[PDB]
Amino acid sequence: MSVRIEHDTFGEIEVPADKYWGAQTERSKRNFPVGKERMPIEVVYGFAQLKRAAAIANFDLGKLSEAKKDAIVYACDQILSGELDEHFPLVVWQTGSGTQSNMNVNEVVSYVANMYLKDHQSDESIHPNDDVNKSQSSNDTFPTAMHVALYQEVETKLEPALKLLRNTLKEKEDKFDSIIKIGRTHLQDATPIKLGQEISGWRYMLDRCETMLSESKKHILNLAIGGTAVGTGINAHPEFGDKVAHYISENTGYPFVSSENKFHALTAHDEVVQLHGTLKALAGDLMKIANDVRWLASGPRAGLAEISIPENEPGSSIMPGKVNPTQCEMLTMVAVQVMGNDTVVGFASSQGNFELNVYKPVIMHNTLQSIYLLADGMETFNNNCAVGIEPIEENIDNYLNQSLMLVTALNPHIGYEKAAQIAKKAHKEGLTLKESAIQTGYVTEEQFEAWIKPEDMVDPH
Amino acid sequence: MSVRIEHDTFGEIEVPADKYWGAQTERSKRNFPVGKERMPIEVVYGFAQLKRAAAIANFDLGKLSEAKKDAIVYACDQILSGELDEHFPLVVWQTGSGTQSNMNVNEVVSYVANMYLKDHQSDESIHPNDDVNKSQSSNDTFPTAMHVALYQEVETKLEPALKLLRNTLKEKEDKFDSIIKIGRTHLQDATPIKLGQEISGWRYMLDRCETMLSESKKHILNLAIGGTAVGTGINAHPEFGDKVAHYISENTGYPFVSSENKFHALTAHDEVVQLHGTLKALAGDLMKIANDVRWLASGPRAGLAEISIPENEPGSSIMPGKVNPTQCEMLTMVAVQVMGNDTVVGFASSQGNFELNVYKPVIMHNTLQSIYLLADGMETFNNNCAVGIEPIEENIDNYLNQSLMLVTALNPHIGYEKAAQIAKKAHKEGLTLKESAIQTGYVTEEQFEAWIKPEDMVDPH
Amino acid sequence: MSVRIEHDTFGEIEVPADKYWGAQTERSKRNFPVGKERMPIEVVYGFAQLKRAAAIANFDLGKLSEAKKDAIVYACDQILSGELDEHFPLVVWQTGSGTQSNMNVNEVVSYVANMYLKDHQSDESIHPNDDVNKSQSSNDTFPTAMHVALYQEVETKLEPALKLLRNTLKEKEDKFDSIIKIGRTHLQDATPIKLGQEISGWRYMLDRCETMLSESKKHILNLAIGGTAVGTGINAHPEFGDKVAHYISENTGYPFVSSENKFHALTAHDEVVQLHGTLKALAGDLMKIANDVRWLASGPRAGLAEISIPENEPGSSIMPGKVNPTQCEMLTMVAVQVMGNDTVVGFASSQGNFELNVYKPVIMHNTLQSIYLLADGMETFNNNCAVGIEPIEENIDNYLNQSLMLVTALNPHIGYEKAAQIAKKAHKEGLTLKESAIQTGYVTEEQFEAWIKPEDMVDPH
Amino acid sequence: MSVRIEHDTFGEIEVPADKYWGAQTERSKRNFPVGKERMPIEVVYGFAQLKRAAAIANFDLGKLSEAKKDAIVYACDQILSGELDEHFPLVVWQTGSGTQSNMNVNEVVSYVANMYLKDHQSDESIHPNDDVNKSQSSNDTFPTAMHVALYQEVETKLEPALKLLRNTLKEKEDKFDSIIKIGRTHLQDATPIKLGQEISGWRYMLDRCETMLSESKKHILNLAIGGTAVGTGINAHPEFGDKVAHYISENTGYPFVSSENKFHALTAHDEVVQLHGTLKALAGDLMKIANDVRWLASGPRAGLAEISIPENEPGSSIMPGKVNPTQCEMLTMVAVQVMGNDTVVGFASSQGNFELNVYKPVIMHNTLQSIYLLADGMETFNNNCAVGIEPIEENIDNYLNQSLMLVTALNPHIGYEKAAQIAKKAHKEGLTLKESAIQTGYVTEEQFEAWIKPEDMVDPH
Ligand SMILES: O=C(O)/C=C\C(=O)O
Ligand SMILES: O=C(O)/C=C\C(=O)O
Ligand SMILES: O=C(O)/C=C\C(=O)O
Ligand SMILES: O=C(O)/C=C\C(=O)O
Ligand SMILES: [Cl-]
Ligand SMILES: [Cl-]
Ligand SMILES: [Cl-]
Ligand SMILES: [Cl-]
Repeated sequence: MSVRIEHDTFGEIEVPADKYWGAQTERSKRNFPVGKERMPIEVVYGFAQLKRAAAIANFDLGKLSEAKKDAIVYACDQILSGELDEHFPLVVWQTGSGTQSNMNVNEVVSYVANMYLKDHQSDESIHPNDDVNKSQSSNDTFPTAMHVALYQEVETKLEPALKLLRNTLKEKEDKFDSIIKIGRTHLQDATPIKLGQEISGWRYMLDRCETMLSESKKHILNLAIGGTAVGTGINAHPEFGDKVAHYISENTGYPFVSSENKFHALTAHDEVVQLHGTLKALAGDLMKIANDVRWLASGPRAGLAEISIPENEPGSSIMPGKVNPTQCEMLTMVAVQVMGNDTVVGFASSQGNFELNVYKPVIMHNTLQSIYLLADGMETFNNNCAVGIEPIEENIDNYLNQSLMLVTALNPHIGYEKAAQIAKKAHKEGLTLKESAIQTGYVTEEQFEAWIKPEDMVDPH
Repeated sequence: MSVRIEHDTFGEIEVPADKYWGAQTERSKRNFPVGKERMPIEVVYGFAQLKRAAAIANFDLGKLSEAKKDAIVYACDQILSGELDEHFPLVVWQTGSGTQSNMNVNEVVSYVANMYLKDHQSDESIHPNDDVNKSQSSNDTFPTAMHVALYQEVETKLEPALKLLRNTLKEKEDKFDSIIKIGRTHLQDATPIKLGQEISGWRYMLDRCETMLSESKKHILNLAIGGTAVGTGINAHPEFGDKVAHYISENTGYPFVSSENKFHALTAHDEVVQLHGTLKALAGDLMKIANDVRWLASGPRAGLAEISIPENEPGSSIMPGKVNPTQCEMLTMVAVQVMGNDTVVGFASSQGNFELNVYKPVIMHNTLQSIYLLADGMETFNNNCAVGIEPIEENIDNYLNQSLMLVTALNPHIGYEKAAQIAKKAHKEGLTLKESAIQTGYVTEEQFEAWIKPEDMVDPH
Repeated sequence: MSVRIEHDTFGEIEVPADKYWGAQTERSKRNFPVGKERMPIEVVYGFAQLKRAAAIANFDLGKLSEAKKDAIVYACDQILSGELDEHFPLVVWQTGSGTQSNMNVNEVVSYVANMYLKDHQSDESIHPNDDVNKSQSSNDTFPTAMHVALYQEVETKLEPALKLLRNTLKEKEDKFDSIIKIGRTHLQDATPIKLGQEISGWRYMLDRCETMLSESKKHILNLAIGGTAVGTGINAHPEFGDKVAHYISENTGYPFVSSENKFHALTAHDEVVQLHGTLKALAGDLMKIANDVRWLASGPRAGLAEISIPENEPGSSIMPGKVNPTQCEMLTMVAVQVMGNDTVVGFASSQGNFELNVYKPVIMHNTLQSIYLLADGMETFNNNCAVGIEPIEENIDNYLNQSLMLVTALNPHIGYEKAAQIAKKAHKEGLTLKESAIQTGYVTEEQFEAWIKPEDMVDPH
Repeated sequence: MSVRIEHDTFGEIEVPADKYWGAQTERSKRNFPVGKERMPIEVVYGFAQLKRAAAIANFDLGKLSEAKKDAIVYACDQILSGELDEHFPLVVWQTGSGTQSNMNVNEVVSYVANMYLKDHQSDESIHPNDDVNKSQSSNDTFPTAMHVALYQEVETKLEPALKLLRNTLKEKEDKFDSIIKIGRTHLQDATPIKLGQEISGWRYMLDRCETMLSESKKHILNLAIGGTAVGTGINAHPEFGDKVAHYISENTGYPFVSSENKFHALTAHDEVVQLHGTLKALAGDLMKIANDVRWLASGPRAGLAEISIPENEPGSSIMPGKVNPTQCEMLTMVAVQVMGNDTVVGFASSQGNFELNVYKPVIMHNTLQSIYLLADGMETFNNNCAVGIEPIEENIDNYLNQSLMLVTALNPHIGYEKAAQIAKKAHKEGLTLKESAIQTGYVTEEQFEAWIKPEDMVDPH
């Protein structure tokens, strides 16, 4: 229960003895006791990449000592290895520049760095602002950390999950290509379609979002670092920003660059708005896919029952055949969350004033959440549902054999009028087209098997 | 690191030894590893009120023994006293009916209740479904918990915070009523207005939201309990729902009732959409208020600087006068979050099918978050900013004395043309209206003091 | 091609000879050539009610002669009778205060009024600003016209349409109360439900929205008239605003009042945000209802086919049975429009500054459109679909007789385990519950038709 | 007042004698009397491009006579030359596939084409379905017309207007580069910034949206034509779709292609969702630009007054200096409209079922409107405001001279402590930091004029 006494302009303040933040973080924590949404640790890691790269760049410019640079890099690598997650207690609902989380990283980095210097018997000392935040400002760091973290989240979470689900749907598309079912438009019976063709629509949806995500994610590589307070770059070396972007690229493997216009970099979030547009496009596609799956799996006796899906929750021995599509429900709830998150991001990006947009935490919070919700949603839906999508061939065959929508294939052989009578007769008398077409005398058994081939009704000719 | 082995139809599964949930919660936890948003503990407490009331109602109907009832009630009160929050690990992104969190409560309640029975040397045993979920269904419990939790959140968090901020603005309105400033419309100079009158606009915004919140929160008192699986009430006593609503009311002090139409109660969330409409109304109002405050406090030399706000973060000795309106920024970020949350809720309420809307967790998540973000946001903005709003009379007086918009008060005395000359001359020559009116010879110095009384320009006459 | 030459302080400008607006409307029209959305004529009528009432009120205050008042009233009644719709050409995308449409009404009224005075051989002349806009401002008139027009739109369009559709669903609910179908939750087969009971959920949705609409529409009765430029009421008689509200009430039969806080009245649109919350709630309900109808009508052979709906478009004689639910598609398209309109309104209401919110035209445009889209949508969906909803009892009877979800009723008679065997057997062997129950020897043919009463399975007992 | 009697399956129906549509359009018009939003004529022109190309392609395949092809092509070019706009009376709120507008084009084209054949003494006759709609379906035509119309609207309206406003802002950026003002962050005074630098942020926002619009508009070039009813291409030649896209490209000059996946092409609108994501990004950017402009223009005496904007509406001679930023208000209202439109589009794209998304009209309506509102908004704001943005140098110079934020440039010379004393003294005693620096004895006036150079404070060094 012990504490450490820190100091600032307002006086003495207790910090928990086992926590590495300083007086700024503790007063900021107390001054914004709002909500339940901690500032995402992913942006903290983005700050650590930035502070790591800044230490090296400042060293290169002869502005930071070797020992200090080594100690800051070490402390930054402590954060990035996930050893210090509990030393970042600030909420999303802080100041709109994200300054307090910037100084939270400055203080923790400095605390761990000074421990390094002492263990190595150094006379030097790290200070949060003069050293860890050197050449930086409260205003160009959080947008840099945000873009670093958002791009990494796309690369490490969203891309592999999109590819996982897409490859499964592609495989189902190829395996079920020979299965002919009855299409539905307006929810009404339509002409035949291969089950694999229907699945191919879901699959190409994911290909389209992948193409579009590659376009929009590229603009997130543009970093604000180097604009300092108002975008002019005052109090920074003319090479500092490019150097930092270079070292973040080195450490992450992603081709970050310093923005061509730092005034845009502080005042705009149109690049994140565009990215979130891709996320909403994917969300809507995933909702449509998930709805098709659960409708196709509906039943067992009063629904469509064209496919089965895996049962992951225990059912009832007295209710055999009931499988709730619970993975579809998760994915569609994720989908509507992304759509609401899209509202926030689009609004917040419009609300900038002069030299800075101060809505950056809420933008980071919503965009990141949309990324990992789509990522985890697709991965889980893939593993726990999509890989287990199987046709129920008996029900699909019955739909094909019982359908009246095949009758148009009789038109080249007996004419529009004779086919119409057959379709009307089958409708009124509850017959199949085969039963009707033979009882009218217009088509024989051999002719009907020769003239009506559903495998010739799912392609242009 | 010890574990307890539980079992279901899928086999044996390890539960952490110090955790009170059963095989269903543990399998559900593993099957939905999605996102970072745990199902809100507030809705767990709503479930605890429900399970508590249902134990008493079932006891009244002769369906539950006294010992089982007392043990379930005790277990529910353990949950409601905050002793068991760690035993509810499931995320928002689960089944769309919230079944899994229902069974999480059934298991934890059953676990604690059986401990009670054994500590009292009872031969009876509690079972999660047969006892804790007796007369209930997977489908009518979560909407009941949701409405219980949302209404309580309005009563305990949103209402007191709204009244706190509103009372403060009312006090500033009365204190600054005698302070005459220059209105602005289109951001252009306009006729005088009392500073208290401008604040009265903010205050009445909060009064209006309170009136509208009293109307919309009343519909959240309608509970689904008693409709069971599809709304028909099968497998429940005809009095069960009404008895449960009665006991929840007894235990909470809020006048809950069983819904007049259980089919609506399972399939619709229009009552929550209306409530969230009020929350969005408040959010937009608070954003406007917060923008007025930070614009009035802008400066110290290149802004409007009509007011001072308290400084909570440490400033700079080399930058005196700079106070960032950081509480305004927090409150506007909360405001735009609520607007996005409103998008989710409105969408999700439209997506029901047949006998059940299965978007309930995400609706609960967003609406609850909107309630406590507005509550915490208003409370903190009140304490850390609003109570410290003070006028800067020198700056306000200069705006009034330098304004050309007072010239219209000369019209009844010297005429429109005579006043127009004075206003045009003052604009061209950089004079005050007083200086211009004397150098034209149209008004004396004594007449100008008698004819231009700003305190007569802020009321109808 | 004839023109009339008007003039202002910019010079001479041609007005079409057959058009009654003046130089300012002509200049405003040329300065905002934006989009395709004319400022809605309904808000012009709101202005006409306002100018009419203002003329009488000013006459009562001894500020306007009787002949001028009579001529202005006449001109306003010309507008309200729909004789002058072509004299209002300005778009929504004008100034944010609606000033240009205010002066459009001032000029047309003045033009028609001077024709009246000349036709009655009067020597006086009406002026748009000095007479038609007397005691008013650019800023308090448009919000007044907006609230007048929106409330009337609720009364004359939305309320009759909501009652028409609600009464139809109520009638279907009563007629189809004896029809027992199979419920669906998560799209999976569930226990029985009366068709009327399922419809009763749609019906009660509309009752709920009617209750909530009566609450939110009441706040639209609060008018801004009397606040003038900034809310202080300067240049208006202290009784003017209340008198105007009184006479608008007299002429419309709606109980309008002058707002308690004119500063709120100019700067806030939270009352309209709340109203739009009701509209979005109704829109989401209508989407759910419309989706239920088209899914229930899906088929003829590969869907659910529980109901028929009227066919309004000619189909093909070669495709008998295909009826596209085109009215459902119209209603859901209207529904999503209302949800996007809700976004605009909530955003725009947050964006006010100081003494005036200047987003009033776009708020009017979106809110009015939502009202008449829901009104026309409900009316047409009622007339062209809802009234023709009919059950297909053969398909409904088959669902009920083929369902395994009735097996629960066997439990009190033979036990859980025997009933489970019957349900398992019926599932494996493709049997009905009756066929399975008699082949196991557990239930008699007479016992089955005595123990399984679906009419006893749709109520609590 | 004369009528022509047409007929269909339901009987005889009157079409106005001067209108060229047939019985199906007249019946569809009566059956959807919903709203006030006519189906945009732009999508009618997209249909005309499609019917033109389809006539040629069908002729190339030997499915259509030369004379029929020439007559259909002629009728289509009559539509595209704007001669027939009044013959398309159907509203947006029709069926969700757009079938009725498809048939509206089929009937008008057929009517005009038969007039051509009879004028050329031809015995052949055009039929709306068998000829004008040959090889097409109700379902793949409207998405083709939508993409054709949307892409053209981007090319002909949005792109030229974006470039106009951007080129203007670039010109102001270059002219005002030598003007040094005071930056604002959080609305608080900050370090200096060139006026041109601040404008460069606006300009680069438009560059960014141009880059992102080039990426997203490309996906709108993928057309559904060839998928026919369900995407399988049945009842169409395997080359038909590609031929149509080729001839639309020939006639428009835009590189349209037939979609790689027709099933996606009918069921998805993620390509339009992404495009509308760009439009919302631009809208948000334009709102920020417009707000900076009206805040910078605020005044004349109680605002910021750093710039002047042109006055387009006549003002009052008794209120000189009053210029309402009315073009800024227009542009921000357009901006929030685009944001609400984005909600509709994102929702509607998620709501497809199986082989067809039937939300296509509402998607077309909102996306087109967003395009032309931004286009007309940018063009008009450019012509009527942006081109006339001029600095008010005396006010900008006074901000720079009066600012305390320049003091940091004294640190390299006198140190942090002595500079802090100067800034503190200047703040307390209402001095310029020049007056304070000389009164402390720390800096000579020759030193101050040499050490403090704002032109060196707006770049890295
Ligand atoms: O962002 C901050 O808190 C520090 C300085 C400023 O940008 O005003
Ligand atoms: O959800 C459940 O666990 C059980 C039944 C149902 O709601 O279908
Ligand atoms: O809007 C007007 O026409 C006049 C004054 C103002 O409201 O700024
Ligand atoms: O819209 C039609 O032409 C009818 C059916 C379909 O093609 O889906
Ligand atoms: Cl009071
Ligand atoms: Cl009732
Ligand atoms: Cl009051
Ligand atoms: Cl250039």
